[PDB]
Amino acid sequence: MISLIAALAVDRVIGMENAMPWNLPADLAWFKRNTLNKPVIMGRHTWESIGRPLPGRKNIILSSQPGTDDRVTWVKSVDEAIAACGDVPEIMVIGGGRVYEQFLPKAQKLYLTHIDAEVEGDTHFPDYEPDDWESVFSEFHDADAQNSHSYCFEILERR
Ligand SMILES: NC(=O)c1ccc[n+]([C@@H]2O[C@H](COP(=O)([O-])OP(=O)(O)OC[C@H]3O[C@@H](n4cnc5c(N)ncnc54)[C@H](OP(=O)(O)O)[C@@H]3O)[C@@H](O)[C@H]2O)c1
Ligand SMILES: Nc1nc(=O)c2nc(CNc3ccc(C(=O)N[C@@H](CCC(=O)O)C(=O)O)cc3)cnc2[nH]1
Ligand SMILES: [Mn+2]
Ligand SMILES: [Mn+2]
Repeated sequence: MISLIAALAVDRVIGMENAMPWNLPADLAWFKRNTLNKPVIMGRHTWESIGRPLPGRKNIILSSQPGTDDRVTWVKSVDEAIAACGDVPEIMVIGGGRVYEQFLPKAQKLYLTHIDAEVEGDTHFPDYEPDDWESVFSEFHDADAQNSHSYCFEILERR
């Protein structure tokens, strides 16, 4: 089973200049909660952005080129990335925009944070079809001294 996890600002912006232009500790904690002890698939730019392995997860990087760090696994296709996960209950696809586009059609589940922030972007989450997803969990948080925006954690299942 393949899931996508992402945080989306207004207009589905997910990134700018190979970074995420917000700072929400509670959302990173949610990300860690939902990915720990699961393989995480990411594109090379997202690998470069994160800048180091995500511990406690098998990190699988997509690139057409040979790999450049044996602390993670490198693969050259969607099919190869899936296979490299092995027999696991749930594969987490952790972006970025290009990778989300390719895994969206296979995904059974989306873990989306909706962040109340307007930000310029150069990368978006896919413009997916709302009707085809059932919201099964939704949890809103107001901003606080640690988190400058309000945000909502949503889980969607493919209908
Ligand atoms: N807000 C969020 O939840 C979130 C999550 C993740 C990332 N981001 C942000 O998104 C941005 C990065 O996204 P992006 O769309 O620019 O890049 P990306 O999807 O992370 O990486 C794209 C790259 O992955 C490789 N790739 C992808 N599909 C492949 C395939 N089928 N076969 C082989 N290689 C493949 C290619 O590497 P090669 O060029 O080496 O072939 C490609 O150029 C950053 O701003 C980042 O901070 C945000
Ligand atoms: N909901 C969500 N939020 C994100 O920030 C997010 N980020 C990515 C990709 N980028 C990143 C960037 C940093 C870390 C990170 O440093 N996480 C650590 C620390 C977690 C924490 O501080 O609580 C981790 O161990 O997961 C993870 C993913 C993909 N999906 C997401 N999904
Ligand atoms: Mn805001
Ligand atoms: Mn919804």
